[PDB]
Amino acid sequence: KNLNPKKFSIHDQDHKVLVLDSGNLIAVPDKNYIRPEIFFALASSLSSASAEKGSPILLGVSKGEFCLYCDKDKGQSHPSLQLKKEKLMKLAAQKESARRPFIFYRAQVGSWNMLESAAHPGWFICTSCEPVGVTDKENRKHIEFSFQPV
Amino acid sequence: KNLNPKKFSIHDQDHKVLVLDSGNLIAVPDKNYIRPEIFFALASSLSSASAEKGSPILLGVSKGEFCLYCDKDKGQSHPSLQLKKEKLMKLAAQKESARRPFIFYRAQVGSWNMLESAAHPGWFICTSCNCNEPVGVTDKFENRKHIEFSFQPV
Repeated sequence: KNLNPKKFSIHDQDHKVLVLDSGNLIAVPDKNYIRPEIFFALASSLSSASAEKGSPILLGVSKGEFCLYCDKDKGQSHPSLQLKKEKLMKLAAQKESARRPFIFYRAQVGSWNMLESAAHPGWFICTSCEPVGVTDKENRKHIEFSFQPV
Repeated sequence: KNLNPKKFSIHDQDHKVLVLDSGNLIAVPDKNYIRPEIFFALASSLSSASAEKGSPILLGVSKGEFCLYCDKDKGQSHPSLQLKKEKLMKLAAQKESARRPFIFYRAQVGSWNMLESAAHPGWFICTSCNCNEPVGVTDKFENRKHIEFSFQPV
């Protein structure tokens, strides 16, 4: 659980870039005139954790004024992906119940990365062909992300 | 042409910004993550200049190399502006006949700026109405905010 965030930008393997567009996280092509959204990742272990998957981290956009979670409301049959007006430096200091929907699992592979949820396992982060959502598989490059540093 | 050029971004008065996409200059909505293409203005001169037409200026895109200019290539319908792989410091000295297509007439209007070509005066540089088009040149318009441009320096 690092006190210092590891800032970076997120790309995918269909040549796109993740930016925050009016409070909504979408993926657009990787043109030069795009200022990628800089995310603030940082480790955060889970007590009753799980194997087979990678390292648990938190996620936050725009320095840290908004964070990622995945809860499944009433609702939309599947889980979803929304933002939260909650500072990131306040998150890792909470317990285990409030940290769970915001915890993701970065499974390292090659130059690629992929974020599996924690509250709803088997549900990853994906792009489409247009906002960013979650998936329970059905493609490949829409899950393998390349993290280029700031 | 004073010492050193001027740097700014071409925001048209329809809330779109000027950026360079795949070697072509387009106009996208000025969004909170769009990196506006920084232009380089060196005020040029034309001994056979036209009255009322503003100060002659040649323009460069993305760190000097690549200047814009109006011409009439093979046998098309109308003139059009393009981009030539040439350094801005190098172009400003070549012959008046060589600089002529690259010179543009900048006539300020308050916080705004007109931009008429020197190779083909009467044709003003312009943007489109739908917000995701390449910036071109026109001689008859249908809105003011597409030739009237803001030059916000950063």
